[PDB]
Amino acid sequence: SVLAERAGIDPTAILRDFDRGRTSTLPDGRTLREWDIVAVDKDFEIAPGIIFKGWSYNGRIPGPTLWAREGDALRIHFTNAGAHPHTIHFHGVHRATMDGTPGIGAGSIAPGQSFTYEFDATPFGTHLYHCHQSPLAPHIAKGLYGGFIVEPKEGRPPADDEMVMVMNGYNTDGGDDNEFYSVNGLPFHFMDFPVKVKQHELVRIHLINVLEYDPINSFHIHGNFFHYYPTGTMLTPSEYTDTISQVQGQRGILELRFPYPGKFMFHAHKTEFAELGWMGFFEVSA
Amino acid sequence: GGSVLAERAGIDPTAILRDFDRGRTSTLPDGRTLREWDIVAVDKDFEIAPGIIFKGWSYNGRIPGPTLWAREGDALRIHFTNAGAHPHTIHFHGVHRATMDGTPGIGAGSIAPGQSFTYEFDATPFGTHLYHCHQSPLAPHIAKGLYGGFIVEPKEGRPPADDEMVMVMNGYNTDGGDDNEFYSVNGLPFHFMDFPVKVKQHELVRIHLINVLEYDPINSFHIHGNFFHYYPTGTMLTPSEYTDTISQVQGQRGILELRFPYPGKFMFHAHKTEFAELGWMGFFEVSA
Amino acid sequence: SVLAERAGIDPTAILRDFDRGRTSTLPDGRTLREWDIVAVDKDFEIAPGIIFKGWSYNGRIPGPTLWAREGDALRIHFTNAGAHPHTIHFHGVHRATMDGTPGIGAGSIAPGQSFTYEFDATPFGTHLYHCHQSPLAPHIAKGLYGGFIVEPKEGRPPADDEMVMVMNGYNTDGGDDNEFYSVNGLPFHFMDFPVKVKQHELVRIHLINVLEYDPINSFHIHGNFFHYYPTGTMLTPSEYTDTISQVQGQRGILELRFPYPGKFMFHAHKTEFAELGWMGFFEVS
Ligand SMILES: [Ca+2]
Ligand SMILES: [Ca+2]
Ligand SMILES: [Ca+2]
Ligand SMILES: [Cu+2]
Ligand SMILES: [Cu+2]
Ligand SMILES: [Cu+2]
Ligand SMILES: [Cu+2]
Ligand SMILES: [Cu+2]
Ligand SMILES: [Cu+2]
Ligand SMILES: [Cu+2]
Ligand SMILES: [Cu+2]
Ligand SMILES: [Cu+2]
Ligand SMILES: [Cu+2]
Ligand SMILES: [Cu+2]
Ligand SMILES: [Cu+2]
Repeated sequence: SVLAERAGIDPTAILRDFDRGRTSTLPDGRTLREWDIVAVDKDFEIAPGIIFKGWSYNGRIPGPTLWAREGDALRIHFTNAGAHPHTIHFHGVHRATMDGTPGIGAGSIAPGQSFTYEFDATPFGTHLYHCHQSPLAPHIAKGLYGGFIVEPKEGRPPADDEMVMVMNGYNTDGGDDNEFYSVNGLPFHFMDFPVKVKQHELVRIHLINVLEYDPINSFHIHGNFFHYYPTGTMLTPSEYTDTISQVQGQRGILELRFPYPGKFMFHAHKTEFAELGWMGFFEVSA
Repeated sequence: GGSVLAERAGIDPTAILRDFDRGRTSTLPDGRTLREWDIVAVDKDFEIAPGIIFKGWSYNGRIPGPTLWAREGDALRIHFTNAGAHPHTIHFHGVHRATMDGTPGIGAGSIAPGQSFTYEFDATPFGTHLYHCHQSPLAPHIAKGLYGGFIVEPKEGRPPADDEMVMVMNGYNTDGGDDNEFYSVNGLPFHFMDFPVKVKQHELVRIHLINVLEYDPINSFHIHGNFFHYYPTGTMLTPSEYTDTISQVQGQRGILELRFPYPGKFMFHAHKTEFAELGWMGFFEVSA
Repeated sequence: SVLAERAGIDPTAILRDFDRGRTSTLPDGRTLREWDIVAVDKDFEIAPGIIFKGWSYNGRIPGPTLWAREGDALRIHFTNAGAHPHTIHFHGVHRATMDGTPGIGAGSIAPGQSFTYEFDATPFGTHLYHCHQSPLAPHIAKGLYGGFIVEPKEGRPPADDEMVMVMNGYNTDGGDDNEFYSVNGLPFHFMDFPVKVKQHELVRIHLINVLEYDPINSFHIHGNFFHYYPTGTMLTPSEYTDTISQVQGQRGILELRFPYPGKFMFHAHKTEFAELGWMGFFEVS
């Protein structure tokens, strides 16, 4: 409901903003993908008159949605511009020194320091990254997370509209509870700016749960059913449903085709979360 | 004194367990079945625990509401009348047009006290579904009792069960706040302790299990001495799991299938102990 | 973490201790497999200076990890040597009188009394047992639970390192909430004594959630992915992932091969649980 320009976050933009990095060919034939990611302390107006003191990768919450193809060599040049030490811990296969865990290898990246995370894009699937500095709750909850999607080498069946949805919460008044919730950064954004999709088109959603404090989050779409692929790691779906649940760190792919035009609500099927920001609409054009 | 007797409580969970409402049917030009129900939202008091009177909002004067049953592809009409003091809707889990979704602000939206609306859609997809009110504030409109099961039988592929039943897991918020004071399957705390679910040894038992529990983020289901195949949302013909314990957040539901190998009493309850001890526990009684 | 000798629990030993019990051959040719289990009250130092008044099976939390082959005839000879009535309720197929439920058959086993639970090892999978005396919460939460592993009749492809991990909590104080969390008995144990595994070898973990009060637990491993088999009841995996959730009573098998040497953290992806004890390392050689 806070306008994107004022809030500092544009959830509509984030929805389809896949950062494929800058590519080059290695002397082995493989593709190299590179990103720069800077941790920066930044204020965000998440609700009318509510300023959230965030810790963010590249000045946005959620952080960049990284995209790679299975097998690619990856380099993430991380610079910490925050007042606190941070890391980037990737969900994916990598060496212990590349794990973003304090005490192992480079460990905590102090303010003003840099480090290059190197690993291969494996396994294929829908993953994520987040800070792993202790105390671990604030370092994730303050905004340090983003999507990491690895497309299978041979590719997936082609989608007409591919998007990313990161579910989070905002702890504004301290304690161990959330005051607001959102998809892609702003409470109620998609109520005022519905997700625009076309009738019958294959929609593919990478749904990632980063919600802290609360043990489980959920996702429901009105009038519609989707195939769900847990972690996006298998090519056949595990469920066909209208409601799925994810604990923190769980994620997957949903695929559907909207059979009818109009507005269809989507939201957490936990009522408390929906009424505090985690609700929106799809607007399906004929 | 035990669980509150059905006659006194105003809900009969045992009857609900096996009451699949097939509606009234007629044949369309095209060969398809037209299946119709009348559903009325009514404010009603229910004695859920001895001396504890829950002021419910109910469809057709029962909590859970009618368990609607259809066959895949049927044309459906639900003739809704709001006889309550507050605006209400019916939002179905199933495929339907936006104007038929029961969401305030979309199409007809909120149904005012005294007013009526016919929800129309096809019975699709096959599976185990549900319906509930979608009026804001969301929590009390579901938690006060406005929900029921909606079962769509596949046209092809599901072996006949010897005993088919429905179990709706809920909670009762009696004193305000964001917490439940009692829990039930099919309406009354501890009913199936006093009136165990009667099944036959070796017979195929098929349960449609639906979670509507508000406030608490997750519910579960465990059966003593037994294992079941579980079909999430009942939308697939092959089971996802073979287990004795499953979990569901609100809005999740599925089919359990089992055959009880031994006669006797077998407890079933939430494997969340708090819920079990506050009414979500019962027995199966397996006859030889 | 508290050292194992002081604590009265050794999580490293528990990790690989599969109790196959005592076996004999029935006239049928079938295996009869038997265990003795005693409920005893015992104090455990779970955190520096924090003494937990436990109710334990055979003086350990978690209790013995029972192992059997599918189809075995089983007998568990139970004696209650505690101050409160107790039972053993098994997750597995059995007759109603063998269910360890108060009011059914022998029901509650009073202090000093004994009962032999008899059933077959069926179905194959990863299971558990725990007390079923009311009030239910303290009777599980005070320590009366353990693993029950039934191997399929034709077997599983062999693991290089097979282990059991029971996730729990400790309610040490007033309210019905947990103050500490662990895998296999001791908060943070595997931080100080990492799980030693070899690079590329098949690791099979029987992961069991017995956590009371909190509705759900989770498991995540850094830099690694595992195949997950819910309840261990199927020979094909349901998921390939790095994070899995279980409510109380849920359990499953995880299978993985570590492709790189070094230390890889494992812990609940519920942050509060990890920071209060449910955190460890794998040390890959
Ligand atoms: Ca707060
Ligand atoms: Ca209350
Ligand atoms: Ca406590
Ligand atoms: Cu950080
Ligand atoms: Cu809905
Ligand atoms: Cu993580
Ligand atoms: Cu809704
Ligand atoms: Cu209503
Ligand atoms: Cu049980
Ligand atoms: Cu719903
Ligand atoms: Cu039980
Ligand atoms: Cu006990
Ligand atoms: Cu991780
Ligand atoms: Cu149990
Ligand atoms: Cu971690």
